[PDB]
Amino acid sequence: ACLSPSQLQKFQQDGFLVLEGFLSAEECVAMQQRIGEIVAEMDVPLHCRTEFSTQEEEQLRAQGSTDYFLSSGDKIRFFFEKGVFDEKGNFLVPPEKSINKIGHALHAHDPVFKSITHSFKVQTLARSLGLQMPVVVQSMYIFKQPHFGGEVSPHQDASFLYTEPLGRVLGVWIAVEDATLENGCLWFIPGSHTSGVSRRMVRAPVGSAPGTSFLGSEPARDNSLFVPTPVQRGALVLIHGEVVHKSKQNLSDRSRQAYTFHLMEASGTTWSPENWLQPTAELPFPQLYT
Ligand SMILES: O=C(O)CCC(=O)C(=O)O
Ligand SMILES: [Fe+2]
Repeated sequence: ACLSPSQLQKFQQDGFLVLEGFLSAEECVAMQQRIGEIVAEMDVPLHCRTEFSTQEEEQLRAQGSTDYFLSSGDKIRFFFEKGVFDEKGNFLVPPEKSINKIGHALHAHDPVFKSITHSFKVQTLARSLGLQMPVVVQSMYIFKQPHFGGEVSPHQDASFLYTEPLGRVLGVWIAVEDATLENGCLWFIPGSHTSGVSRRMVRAPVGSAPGTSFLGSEPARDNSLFVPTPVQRGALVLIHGEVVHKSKQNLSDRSRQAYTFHLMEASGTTWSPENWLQPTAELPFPQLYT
């Protein structure tokens, strides 16, 4: 729950912190079980139903997909592995075995994830971090399917969840299953969170033309600078908004399920209107503290 002065210091130094056994095995089973039900009732998205042949379509598919993503801030939607489709856009395996991640409002529209997000343990940790008015800006469930579970390239979360000033966005990453060097565990570059961000993702403003694009670019960095952070089920990994982290493709037989959510210190902070994710009247970023 609450961090000791020591762990608190380590976080400031590294930009991330590993807290083994944060959650119990039963809490992990609860998430695993519920996500299983959510996948079972899933409907393949409109843009993923129709296959394509010409760009006239392949393009319209990528557009519907973009719109699907852009308006998922307050929904529970499915995003699939990019390489699980043939060339005409057909699934190579069942869609329910092709899901890369689910988001982005599990924390608000699902009782199990919501309850876990606002638990006693999470609120105290947040308090021990001195968070004033923390709100939940987004949440995701990441599968890391066996054998092709997509890699997540090097990045900083503030690149997508930009604010003013920086240092106001924090990520909570929870291992539902064991994360190892074999199944796509996280890797961090310790101390890489003190020089701001090099890139930012932005969405088209008022004026239709719905879409995303980047400003700046990820500076290639020394791969040897990454340190792996394999953890056992139930571990929580705190992720500073500017720390550089990544995860390799899952080449093992087991998946590497994880539940994540990001908090923003609303106190004296301004959420960039250019972030793809904007709060809706229905779901303005909810408070963490209960
Ligand atoms: O689970 C992963 O491999 C990446 C998740 C991540 O980058 C995040 O929650 O910030
Ligand atoms: Fe991240």
